[PDB]
Amino acid sequence: FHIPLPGRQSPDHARAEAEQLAWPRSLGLIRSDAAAERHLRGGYADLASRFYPHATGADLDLGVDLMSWFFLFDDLFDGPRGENPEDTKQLTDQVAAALDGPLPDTAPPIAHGFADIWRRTCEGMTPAWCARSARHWRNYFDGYVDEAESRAAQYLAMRRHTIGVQPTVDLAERAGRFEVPHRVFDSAVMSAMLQIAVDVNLLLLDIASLEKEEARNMVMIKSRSVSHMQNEVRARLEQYLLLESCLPKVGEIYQLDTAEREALERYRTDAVRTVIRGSYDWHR
Repeated sequence: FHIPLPGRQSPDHARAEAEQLAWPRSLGLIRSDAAAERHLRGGYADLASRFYPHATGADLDLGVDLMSWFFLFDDLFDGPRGENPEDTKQLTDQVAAALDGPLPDTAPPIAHGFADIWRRTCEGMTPAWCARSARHWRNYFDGYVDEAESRAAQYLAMRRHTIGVQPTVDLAERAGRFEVPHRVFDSAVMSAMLQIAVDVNLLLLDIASLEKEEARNMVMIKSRSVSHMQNEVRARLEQYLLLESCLPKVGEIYQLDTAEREALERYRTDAVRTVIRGSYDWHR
């Protein structure tokens, strides 16, 4: 676990953590005190603040919500629904709809909640951005549907969408009220970096929830696996850095001006780094 990236936390996790229950209460994602507790025990506000150490107040609150939503939403597939691609999809589209236009009050609340997050997240960003981010969310959703075919390379290509790392990183951008020059986002390097960002969270998570999952995964596919599992992350991070260093050249290659280059650096540190690192701290 060589993550040469400094741990960070928004100096606002305070409030953020304390007021996290408000949003979900109103949107109706939490209908019971017991539920409230089960949520608080998740430490999602915490998480959000590790991913977005650079955001405070309102901004930070949105990240808390994304994190809260992520888990409330995931639970909806822990029963009979996560075994029927037709049933999950039925829900999937009711939420995904939000991306396109307004949702009928008839929509389930998990959908409404998402709608709210997506409104706030995308507003204030270049049109190109929302679209690109929506692109991601759809991929997120379809992932759950593919994932619903429960009824290495085999695994990653799929877990890479359900894992939800991208929508999270995108949020970093929104939360930090800035956008990486679009042309750089689609570079081979930035991609490989982002790919790594996913795999690592992907891998870590599968080692954290190993117990519960085998009690009913990446490790499976024992003492040997987890070993090189760690190795993999090590090498991945190693390369991540190797890549980071390439950024300057990249910035040249795409003729970035100052502002852009700045943006890039914020993306690098406040969006990518944090998503890889944040996961770790929290996971412990």
